[PDB]
Amino acid sequence: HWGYGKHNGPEHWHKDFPIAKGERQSPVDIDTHTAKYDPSLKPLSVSYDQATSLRILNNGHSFQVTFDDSQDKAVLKGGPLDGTYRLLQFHFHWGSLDGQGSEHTVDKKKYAAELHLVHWNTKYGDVGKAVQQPDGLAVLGIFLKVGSAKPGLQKVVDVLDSIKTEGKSADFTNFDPRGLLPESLDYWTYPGSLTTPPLAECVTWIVLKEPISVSSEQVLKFRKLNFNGEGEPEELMVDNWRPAQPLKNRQIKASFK
Ligand SMILES: [N]S(=O)(=O)[C]C1234B567B89%10B%11%12%13B85%14B%1158B%12%11%15B%139%12B%1061B%12%112C5%153B%14874
Ligand SMILES: [Zn+2]
Repeated sequence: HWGYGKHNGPEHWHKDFPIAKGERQSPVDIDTHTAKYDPSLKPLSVSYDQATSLRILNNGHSFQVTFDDSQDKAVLKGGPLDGTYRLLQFHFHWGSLDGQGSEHTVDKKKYAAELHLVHWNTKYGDVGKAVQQPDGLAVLGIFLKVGSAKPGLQKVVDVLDSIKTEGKSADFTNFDPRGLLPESLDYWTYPGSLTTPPLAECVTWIVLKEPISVSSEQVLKFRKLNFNGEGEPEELMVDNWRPAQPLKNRQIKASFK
């Protein structure tokens, strides 16, 4: 294999992963006028002070920064969630140009990119078990628009030349993901899925309303990555986003008025 191209992209994924046509697929369009403010939703608790980043990896579909998830060091709680969710990794989706790249949309607006911080529910013990449960994962989604640089992203940007092609990884210690967060933790939430194969319907989505700004130079560096492995014909890693999927009567809830 799956990818993002004509012959292996999102419109093909259902053949290997029939849940692609399921009842709670992601991403979705967030219709801001229809999302209901839910005064019972709690503030989101993001505790990243003790995060331990390990590696940065080009997996042929994105790049990811991986964390030590063997203890409760970087956890998401509160908001719509019951219990504690450990940060495993973050990665991005982005476009070939600034007018596309996000997976979620807001009133049909596409952002230039979308950051996903993937967490798993500690009551299932490991991520592989969590992916088999309807409340197994919590993904914090953050939109990126192009304007001013995000200083906390620069450390990531600057090592991407060392992981150009599928396969490649590098040490990436002491990275603080707090530097990627917007001011506000106001959010929308809904029950959904992974947005890449296996498309498992295991995710509570928490999508922040406030985008972060990144510079054109920062996103340009994303666009120099390659989908291909070294030695294979060069295919820029761009447009690695799944389009919005049918909502199927799910309710999107807002934490804010
Ligand atoms: N856009 S997404 O659904 O967060 C991608 C991932 B992260 B890892 B494993 B974890 B699960 B599979 B692998 B990357 B693909 C799915 B989730
Ligand atoms: Zn993702």
